[PDB]
Amino acid sequence: IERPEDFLKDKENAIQWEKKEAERVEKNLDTLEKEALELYKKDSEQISNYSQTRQYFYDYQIESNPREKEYKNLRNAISKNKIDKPINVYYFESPEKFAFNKEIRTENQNEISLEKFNELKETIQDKLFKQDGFKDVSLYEPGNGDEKPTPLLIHLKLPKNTGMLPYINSNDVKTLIEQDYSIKIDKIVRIVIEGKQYIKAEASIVNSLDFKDDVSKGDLWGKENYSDWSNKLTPNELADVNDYMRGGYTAINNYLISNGPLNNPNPELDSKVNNIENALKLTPIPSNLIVYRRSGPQEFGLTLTSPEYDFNKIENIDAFKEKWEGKVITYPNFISTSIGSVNMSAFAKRKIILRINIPKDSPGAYLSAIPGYAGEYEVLLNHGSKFKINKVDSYKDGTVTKLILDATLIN
Ligand SMILES: NC(=O)C1=CN([C@@H]2O[C@H](COP(=O)(O)OP(=O)(O)OC[C@H]3O[C@@H](n4cnc5c(N)ncnc54)[C@H](OP(=O)(O)O)[C@@H]3O)[C@@H](O)[C@H]2O)C=CC1
Repeated sequence: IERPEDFLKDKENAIQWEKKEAERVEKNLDTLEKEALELYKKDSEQISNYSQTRQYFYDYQIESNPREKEYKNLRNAISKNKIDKPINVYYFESPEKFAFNKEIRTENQNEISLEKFNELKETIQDKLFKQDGFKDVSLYEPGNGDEKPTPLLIHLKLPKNTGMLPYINSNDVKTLIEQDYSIKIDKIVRIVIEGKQYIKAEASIVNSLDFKDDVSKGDLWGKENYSDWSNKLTPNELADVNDYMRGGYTAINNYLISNGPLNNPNPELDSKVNNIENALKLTPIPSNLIVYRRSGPQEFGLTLTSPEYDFNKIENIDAFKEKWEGKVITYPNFISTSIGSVNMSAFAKRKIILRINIPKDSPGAYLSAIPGYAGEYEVLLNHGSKFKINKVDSYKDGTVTKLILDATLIN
């Protein structure tokens, strides 16, 4: 191995090695992949932005989008070169990315008051932040002369077989990766560059299965882990689960939401909730997995008429963030989610997307593994589940702005 795991401050060696690696990897690229790279160096912004929200449209809108072809080829290009050993990378990020919607400091100021520091630390302490899309990173710590866009510097360790594309831009070398994981900030320290103070954050990666728009693959994973689930259930448990899916969900979830088990107990309904809950514990989720849910306004105390529901006006986004960002919401009812991220008719009008990170071994079941329910790619989560809303983002779907809530199931 002619390479360390981290070049640290050795800019000269990092560049010499990366320039060599760029020439080596270029030999494994197609005409189509090369072209995709050329489009990137021509307009990083557009491609990057597209790579972040691509999977939320209708399957057909994704397939026919002019940029989709570019995305796929550039993505293939990156996967072509999987590193044989771990490596650390560096890149500047905006504090808002981690729900810190205030400035750490200004360019004018050189120091960062302890007040800000501790506030950032408490904000991005122990939370999982999902990262998506293409990103340019550096193989050495930004020093003098280097571009320093923000006061927040991230130091990330990329696992062994992570895709990485080193390439020569104009005269210098750059590195391209595609984020497809969640980040964790293990530690932050104050450092000084060119006489100015910056925050360096030590980050770690946490992997999760996220099928995004590839529902076929998701369904395959679901069938393989839950095709025999029904056989593990007692006759009474299967009966209640079938009852639920067949239409019983209405009475049951209304009973739960109106808090009937304490305000108007119904033994026959309590029995069903119990059996379904037990059914969801027979085969806990086999690994970290991301699921999606398009929520109606009522789930967040709103109505299709509420003025706060119009996210086209930023004041309303700021209001929504102030109320929910960093908070935890509880669902008394069982919550159905999809392993797929794509939009579906009947959900076209919903403007809130709940992107949930479910920990390995959490209760839950892929209901769509039961014949007769193919088309929903449904993962049902247990009633009373709690979700911590880490970060709130937005994107435009046509003329309507929608929100994506990066959340994590906690229990
Ligand atoms: N939602 C999804 O993304 C997915 C839906 N499905 C399937 O779609 C079909 C129906 O879906 P959908 O209508 O979303 O189902 P839900 O049964 O979850 O929604 C019923 C309605 O009740 C409201 N509601 C749900 N949970 C709460 C809560 N905790 N607090 C207050 N109100 C709540 C919503 O109000 P609202 O309209 O008024 O504001 C929603 O319109 C089912 O067969 C389901 O299995 C499958 C996978 C995913």
